Amino acid sequence: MNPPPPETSNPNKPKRQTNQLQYLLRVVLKTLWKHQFAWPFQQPVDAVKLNLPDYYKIIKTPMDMGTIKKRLENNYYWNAQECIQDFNTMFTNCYIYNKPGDDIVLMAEALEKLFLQKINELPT
Ligand SMILES: Nc1cc(-n2ccnc2)c2ccc(Br)c(O)c2n1
Repeated sequence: MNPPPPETSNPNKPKRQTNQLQYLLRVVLKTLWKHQFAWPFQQPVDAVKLNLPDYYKIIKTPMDMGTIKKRLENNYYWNAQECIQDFNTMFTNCYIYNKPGDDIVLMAEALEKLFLQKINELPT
């Protein structure tokens, strides 16, 4: 089966709204979300549907833009670096499970370059 998805709320984790975190939701995520290659990354990997039964044997810290989106909307993060780390976990998972040249990797490679472009400059 699929594992439980990552948490999107945690009452005992301190929350914070920063200008940078508002920007990561309004501009960075919500623009990557519209990319033609974004769809595989908008929800946790459904290893059952995709017939990838070894996915969660290999990936032990799953992450996806659907989870990141809910975390941003729920003010789950303390700072932008926490959210950026989640993006990097998602890309890294993709490169770990898959191989250079795979369709999914070409998609992640493209999103990651766009992600890096958008976060090169954050609001102050
Ligand atoms: N082999 C695959 C297939 C994926 N996919 C393809 C279509 N919908 C999901 C996929 C998605 C996100 C991440 Br992150 C991955 O590592 C993935 N790996």
